[PDB]
Amino acid sequence: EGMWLMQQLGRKYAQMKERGLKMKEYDLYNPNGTSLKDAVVLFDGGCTGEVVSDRGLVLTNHHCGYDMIQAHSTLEHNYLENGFWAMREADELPNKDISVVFIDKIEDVTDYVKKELKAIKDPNSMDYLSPKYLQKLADKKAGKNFSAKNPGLSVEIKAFYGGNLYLMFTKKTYTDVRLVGAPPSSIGKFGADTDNWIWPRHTGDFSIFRIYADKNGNPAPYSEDNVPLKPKRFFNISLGGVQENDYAMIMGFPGTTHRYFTASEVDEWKSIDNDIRIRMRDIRQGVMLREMLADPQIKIMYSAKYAASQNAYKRAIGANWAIKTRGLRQNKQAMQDRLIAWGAKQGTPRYEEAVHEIDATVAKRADLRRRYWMIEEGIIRGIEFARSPIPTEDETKALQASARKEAIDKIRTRYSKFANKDYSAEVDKKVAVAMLTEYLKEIPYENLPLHLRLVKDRFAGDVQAYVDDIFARSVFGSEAQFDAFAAVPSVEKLAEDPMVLFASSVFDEYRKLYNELRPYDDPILRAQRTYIAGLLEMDGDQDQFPDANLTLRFTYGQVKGYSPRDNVYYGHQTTLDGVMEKEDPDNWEFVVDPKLKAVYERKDFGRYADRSGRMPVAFCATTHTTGGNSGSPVMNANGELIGLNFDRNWEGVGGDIQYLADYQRSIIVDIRYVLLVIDKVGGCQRLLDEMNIVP
Amino acid sequence: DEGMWLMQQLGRKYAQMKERGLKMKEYDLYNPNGTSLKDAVVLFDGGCTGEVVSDRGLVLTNHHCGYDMIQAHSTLEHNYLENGFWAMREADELPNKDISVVFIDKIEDVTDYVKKELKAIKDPNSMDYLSPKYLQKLADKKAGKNFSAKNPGLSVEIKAFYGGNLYLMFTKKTYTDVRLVGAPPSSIGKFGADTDNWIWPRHTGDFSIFRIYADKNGNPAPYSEDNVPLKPKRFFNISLGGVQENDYAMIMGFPGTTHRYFTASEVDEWKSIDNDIRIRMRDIRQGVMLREMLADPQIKIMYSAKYAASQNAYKRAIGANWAIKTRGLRQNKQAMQDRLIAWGAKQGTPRYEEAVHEIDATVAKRADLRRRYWMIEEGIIRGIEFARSPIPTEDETKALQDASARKEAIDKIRTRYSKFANKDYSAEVDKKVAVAMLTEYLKEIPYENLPLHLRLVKDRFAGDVQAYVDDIFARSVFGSEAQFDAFAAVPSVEKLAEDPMVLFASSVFDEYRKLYNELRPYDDPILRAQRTYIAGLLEMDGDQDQFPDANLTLRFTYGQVKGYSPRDNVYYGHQTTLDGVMEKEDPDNWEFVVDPKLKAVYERKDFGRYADRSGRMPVAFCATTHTTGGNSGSPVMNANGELIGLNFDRNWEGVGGDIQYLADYQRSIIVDIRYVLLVIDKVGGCQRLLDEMNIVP
Ligand SMILES: [Cl-]
Ligand SMILES: [Cl-]
Ligand SMILES: [Cl-]
Repeated sequence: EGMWLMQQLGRKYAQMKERGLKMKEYDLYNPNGTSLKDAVVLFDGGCTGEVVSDRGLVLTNHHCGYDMIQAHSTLEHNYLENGFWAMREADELPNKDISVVFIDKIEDVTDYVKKELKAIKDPNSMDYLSPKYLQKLADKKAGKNFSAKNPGLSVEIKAFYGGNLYLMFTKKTYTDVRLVGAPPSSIGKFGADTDNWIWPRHTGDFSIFRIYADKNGNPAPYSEDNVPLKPKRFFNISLGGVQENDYAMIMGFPGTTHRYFTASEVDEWKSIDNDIRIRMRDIRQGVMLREMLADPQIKIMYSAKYAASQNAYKRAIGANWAIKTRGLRQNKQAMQDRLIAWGAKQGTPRYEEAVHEIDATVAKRADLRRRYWMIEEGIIRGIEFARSPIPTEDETKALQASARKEAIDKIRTRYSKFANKDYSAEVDKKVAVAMLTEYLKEIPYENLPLHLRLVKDRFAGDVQAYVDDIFARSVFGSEAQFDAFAAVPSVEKLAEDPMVLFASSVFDEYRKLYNELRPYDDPILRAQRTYIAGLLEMDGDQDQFPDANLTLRFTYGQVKGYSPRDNVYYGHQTTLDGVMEKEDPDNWEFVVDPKLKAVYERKDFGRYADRSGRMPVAFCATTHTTGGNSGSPVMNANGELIGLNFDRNWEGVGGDIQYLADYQRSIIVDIRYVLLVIDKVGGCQRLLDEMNIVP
Repeated sequence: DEGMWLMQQLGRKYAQMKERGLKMKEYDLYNPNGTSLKDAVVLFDGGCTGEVVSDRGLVLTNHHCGYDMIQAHSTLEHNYLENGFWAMREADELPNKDISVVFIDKIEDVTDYVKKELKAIKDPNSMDYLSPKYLQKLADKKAGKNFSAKNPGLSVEIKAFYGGNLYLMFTKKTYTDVRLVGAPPSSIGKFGADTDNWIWPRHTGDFSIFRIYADKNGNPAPYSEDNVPLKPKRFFNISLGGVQENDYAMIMGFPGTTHRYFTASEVDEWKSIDNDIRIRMRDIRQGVMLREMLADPQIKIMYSAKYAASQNAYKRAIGANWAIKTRGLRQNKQAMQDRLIAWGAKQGTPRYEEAVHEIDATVAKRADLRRRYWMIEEGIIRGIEFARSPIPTEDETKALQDASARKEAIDKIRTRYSKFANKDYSAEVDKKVAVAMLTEYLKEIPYENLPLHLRLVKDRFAGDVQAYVDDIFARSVFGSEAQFDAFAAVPSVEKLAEDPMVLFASSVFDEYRKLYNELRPYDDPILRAQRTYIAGLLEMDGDQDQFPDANLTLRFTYGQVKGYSPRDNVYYGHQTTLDGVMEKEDPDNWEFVVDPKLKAVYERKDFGRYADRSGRMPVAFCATTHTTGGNSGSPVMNANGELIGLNFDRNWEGVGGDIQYLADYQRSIIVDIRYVLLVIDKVGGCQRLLDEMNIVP
């Protein structure tokens, strides 16, 4: 069920052994020695990766290395669709702005931090959650010259359990991380967006990097003189495969969970956050898809923006499915009723008062939060011309020296970014008319961004006329209209420009609401510190995990499918047969790499096929994962690598609030399929020879 | 492969059926000289199957089989189709006009008799051996003069089987007083509506209840208040034992058509002409229609039925093409015919090879015409509503060119215009369908082969399909009400003769009939060659492990209650539950609304003896029986011959099964008799129906 601190491995090891863990506790995590933990990295700030050779080879997801593959892709060498295989170390490609982070040491500093916080005075100081304050405390504990005396090392303190527990991490950061290997996009992103959040899955979602360092294996920025890192620990690769019910475990960096939501917060998340996102994105996506299906040129222009909107749309459909069908609200009521009853028995009313502060804060902000999500989904991300240019002060002064031309030239640049290759004013007008029609139905006049009152006042409720007028009269309405402005620019034109006044007033309302709502965060944070303290004192720090906060966690469970619905079973394992049956040459998302087809047709699976002679692609597990777990190593009972986490099924997204044992799975690319693609598709034998592959 | 067997073939099959789990004795299932379970099976209303389930003539069939009857008794006041219908007394059971139920009283092999008669050959290429007229003449001859009057309610029919190598005479007993007794609400009877058609898993309670009435003697009689329920020879016992994975199941009913003896060439033709054209042309039409329906709620209401009617055979063609591509249908027919050619050479009889060569050469020869025929039928005849706009008759053109016969000919033409341009017709939607269909049609059909009027697109309108179509509606008498009324006020023959919509409809129907007439001569040589082909197959492999094509005659099929894997890592089980109904519930989608009395039953777990051992409420199951169109309403029997369900659908993955049974994909979709009884009991509250049935533990 949980995402456990490395500190909590002692407490869980017995349970883990019962479930079939075979390795010694300290080979998995040793607080004062080298352990398997030392082979796990935070990859590029948002993913997990793992070291898989004694020359610093790193596996992570294809979607995690996507930006680095694309940044090295040209018309000449298109690595994004052809894939990339460095045939010698010297051909591995440097990456600007990349990091991998090792967790060198972890320390409980809870008492240290609570001692320091007693120098407060102000009882509702938010210093106990402030990264600046906790960094001051980290530096004090580490030393004034720590990073100078310990090259490559830094320290960080983070709050857990709502501020009831503090850990200090000693981190080692490398920034010379080179692209070694990537499958073609047809494999790395086979389902593309259609199979996002979907099990069964057939995606070979991996890419390969290498950590470089100085002659001593100490971090250094890119240099021709850097050499592969010789790490203290790397994963062995298993070719023994998985069977239904096999023990599996993951280490990685889950981003965020909401395991201590009150019932009132579940209702809020459903009825404001989720319902508004779902309603507004469905309107936006409906207009966009009509327009994409009618015009192939609009399809090419709007396809990335359509997919970008669909991704969190799907997550929200999945979350609301959990709220409706798995009793998330009811289970949090039960949790808080049980605490309140226990606090009544003990004669301590602070737990009931804490739950009541949370309910009262949620109820008080309901209207503001609804108006925020309506403007953010409806307009800020719903309407492209919400993000049209707004003149700075350094521009309006300059228009009224003769650096008039500098101001125009800056605004021109911003206009061209807004009205770029992928912008259609006609599509944006149709989307705007549909989104504004919904917004104006849901937000009363007295709550409208100032400019949107003109719909009632000037335009007699005609949303189409209001939108038509914004584009007819705006200097950003068309290239011709801007060039007329740029020739005879006056500050009076800009100050009265309908698109500028639109963009200004919707962004004013958005910030006004943001600023009104941020105060309501703190009483909930403070009440949560007391709430979670009560939950742990009542039920113990043993069957209820601290919310994810982008720190190293382990999770364990089994290779197991699930039943999505009556009379339907999804198994634990997909095969290359599943790729071939999805092949559709005319649908760019489901194209199959010819070498991979050939490999399938000729059953050229070598040592990577299963018992049956069938070629595995992916499996799913009852491990507890969330965003941040993307490139996480999946381990054997023996701690050998059996795959790479890359997704989770939509039925499981509500698992950030309440783990769903019968529906929530981690979606994992089989390491056997990873090696097959390297070997038979990449022809990159040196990478196989460099890894340690166990019979 | 796994078959639709003649009742005659039960003898030679019984042993295999027994080792598959059949317990009941052979002559309790079918006895040619006595009462058997065969006597409880009816052809329901010409197309469906039903079964007698009481000694007071109660009949079960599907909801979709009893739909029109349920609807014809529905008003705003008592909407039976929405709320269901539960006659609390026999007297309250509603008569239906134009209904029948046909019992198969006797079946007889008359092969020798028909072959003896056929020898009075003039022409050796005579198609009389398949002519229903000629076989009716041979049946009347054999049955006797005035058999009609000498045995009221009885009738005789001879049918050809195995391409004219086997003939059966059927004695049929027909009842026409068949009363509506019971129906679930539409929300149960067609729960998935069209979304779940051809879909497993399936959660539809597809049943309705009738009663056969007769005279005092239990002889057939038209409706009269004097008629009394039929006391039948035989009815089904109902089982509450239920089903488990791998249980024996069998079906009897009236499968309509199969093509089990297609050559490889005929499979290629079916795929590349019939199915690819229907798929391509209906995808164009459905695409335009859906965009118009989604943009305008009024068009949605107007075009919903037309959209749905287009989709049914669309989905079938997609399933059928999937089987051809993925299940080796073409390769298996090629192997079957290569087998017979090999055996033929060793017998020193080349006529088998000559017969397959005749079919291949005929299929090859007619390819171009048949492509043109499907293109115009799918593209225009079916594709474009204004293809079926009024055409003035010979006698209406004639009558318009000195009397008050003029106001007669104009009123005939107004009724046909009003029928075409009815409350569901949008000229604007039709113009957009027509532009897309004609563009595809004109791409595929060269100028030389176009209906004469479609030549104007090139010659008059410089290739502008939109202009051509705009012009038809602008200037045509039937382009709008105003334009017709203007014509009706001052009608000329010369107006109609040059009307562009008339010339279009006329022109496309001319070409449709020309292609049909050119294609007909190719049927006969394939039919005679098929007589020889199937003759050879029977002689080579025996009348044992290859069944005759369906031909709407009574057949039995057996297999097991078993799910299947549609694709990698996906398994569908053998049994759906009421839980699956609740999972699909969607109050804002008329297809997936859940009856409140049924939701309460689920919530209270009020299932009585109808729930399975685990206390789950079963809804539907699926079996490896071999069914097709015509098997709707068919009784599904236990190993002991007790009713365990009603067949009601088949999964899309199994539609290629009309050419080649597909053991790992093809399933009969069956409503669980336990769910039928639950719905009668706890939704209809119609206890008298339960007491009238014979229910075994
Ligand atoms: Cl290291
Ligand atoms: Cl011969
Ligand atoms: Cl099969």
